[PDB]
Amino acid sequence: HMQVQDLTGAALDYWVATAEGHEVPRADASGCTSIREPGGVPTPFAPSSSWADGGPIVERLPFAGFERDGGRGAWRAVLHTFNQSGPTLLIAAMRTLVASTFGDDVPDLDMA
Amino acid sequence: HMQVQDLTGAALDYWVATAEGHEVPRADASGCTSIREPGGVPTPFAPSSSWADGGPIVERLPFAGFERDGGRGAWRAVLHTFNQSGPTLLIAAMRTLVASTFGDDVPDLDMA
Repeated sequence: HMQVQDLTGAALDYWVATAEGHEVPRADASGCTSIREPGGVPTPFAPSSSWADGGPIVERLPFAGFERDGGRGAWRAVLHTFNQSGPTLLIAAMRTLVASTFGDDVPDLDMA
Repeated sequence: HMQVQDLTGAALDYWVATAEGHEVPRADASGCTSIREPGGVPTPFAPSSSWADGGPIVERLPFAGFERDGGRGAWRAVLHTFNQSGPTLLIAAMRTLVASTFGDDVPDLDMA
């Protein structure tokens, strides 16, 4: 198993694709790819680092709050109330998402 | 004058370009454009609606918090502590930014 709090990069992206019901998600050293839209094609998916991907999730999912004391350092996301932290807003958000879907731990398949 | 709380779209984008020290910012019905990087060219800038533009600002500026009660409805951003609300996370963030730079009101130049 893998501690969600320690999850990052394409591995975290992969688990967000999974929690989001994406088809054929996979992850590589180069990045995570998935099929978001049924009858689609594999497209890059980096919600933990690309605002274009993580942004819309943050607005859509029931996130209720984000906080970074003194406007500096780590962020801590809250959802509807299931919670986790990270160095970035996206990372904290994504880990919180994954955690509320799969808990503190996540299976360790090879993602390719 | 224009109430910042009522500021939206390319008008809000324009005032974010301004608060951010962008060169030759302007706004049109089609969008806001600016020169972010000295010795640059006019590029679209929609931090209030595009995650790619607003995202990095949110992470960089000293935002200390965001909250949307019950993970639904309006958002309220907090900075370092200068505060305003909006229907989206980006809008709330951007208005908060503009407000701490220029206050509750903003001049009304034609933006082109």
